[PDB]
Amino acid sequence: QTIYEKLGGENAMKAAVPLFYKKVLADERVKHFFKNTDMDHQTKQQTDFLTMLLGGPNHYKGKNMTEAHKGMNLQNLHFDAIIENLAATLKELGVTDAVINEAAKVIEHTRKDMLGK
Ligand code: HEM
Repeated sequence: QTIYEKLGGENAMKAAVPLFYKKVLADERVKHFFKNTDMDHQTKQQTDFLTMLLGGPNHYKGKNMTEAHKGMNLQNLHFDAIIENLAATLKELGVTDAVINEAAKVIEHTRKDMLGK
């Protein structure tokens, strides 16, 4: 009963993160930020990161959220787009509103670490 397990665990996270990128990469608000990103690497990192954040195993070895988005000067509308695409991804995969809201509430604390950096 971590949020990770409530979402369905490792197989669920492995399905969720590439679907979240399919949506982010179609979203006019954000898709261009990933123009030059190795998407295989990014999907691995973000899988490790959300797995750690939502109380699964902690194997995340990448940058902190300020370092990861340094120099992007990201704006509030970009963060809303990301959270909205993650919520729609979890909804499409059959997660209840309550469990999505629990997830979003944890992720929301990162917003001040990545905006405007
Ligand atoms: C606010 C809008 C966001 C945008 C536009 C964005 C975009 C990006 C981009 C383009 C990179 C790759 C940088 C590179 O290839 O050099 C990246 C790295 C990453 N972002 Fe975001 N991101 C955003 C929000 C988030 C959120 C909400 C999270 C999770 C809470 C997150 C987690 C990560 C992680 C784990 C990395 C990888 C760091 C590493 O490779 O060491 N990002 N982000």
